[PDB]
Amino acid sequence: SGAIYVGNYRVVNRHLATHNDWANLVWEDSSRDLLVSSTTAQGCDTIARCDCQTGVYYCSSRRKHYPVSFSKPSLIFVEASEYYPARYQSHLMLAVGHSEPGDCGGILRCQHGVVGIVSTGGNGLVGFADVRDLLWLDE
Ligand SMILES: CSc1ncccc1NC(=O)N1CCC[C@H](C(N)=O)C1
Ligand SMILES: [Zn+2]
Repeated sequence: SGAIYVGNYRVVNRHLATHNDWANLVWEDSSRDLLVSSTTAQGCDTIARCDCQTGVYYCSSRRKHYPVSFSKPSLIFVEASEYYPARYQSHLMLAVGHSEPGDCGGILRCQHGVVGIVSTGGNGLVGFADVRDLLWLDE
C-alpha cells in the first residue's frame, strides 16, 4: 500500500484504489496501473521533473529503503494477475530489488522529489509506475 499526496490530489495504484478514490476520480489509466483522486486537504509531497535513473524506494515487506538504478519509462509485458489480464503496462521502469505484492504504493524518490510508485515485481526485480510526465499534478 501507499499513495502520493500532491496539492489536492492523491495518486495510488489503480488496482488498490478504494471506493472513495473512485467516487472522487480525477484520472485513471489501466495501462499504467495509476489512479488519481481529489482530496480536501493539501498534500505533503513534491513531484520530480527530471531524467534521473537512480533513486531510493521504500520496501514495506522489509521495512527498509533501498537504492536502485532503474530503466527509462517503457512498455513492458506484465503477466496476468487477479487484477489484470496479461498485457503491456506503459510508463513502467524496472530495477533490480526485492518486492512482494503488498509492496505496491511504496514511493521511489530521487534528489528532486517523487519519481513514481512500486507497481510490479518478481524474481529480484521491482517495477515503478512513473509520474514525472503528469505535469498537471503541480497545478
Ligand atoms: C510489487 S508487485 C509484485 N512483486 C513481487 C511479485 C509479484 C508482484 N505482483 C505484481 O507484479 N502484480 C500484481 C499486482 C498488479 C501488478 C500490475 N501492475 O499489473 C502486477
Ligand atoms: Zn531527479
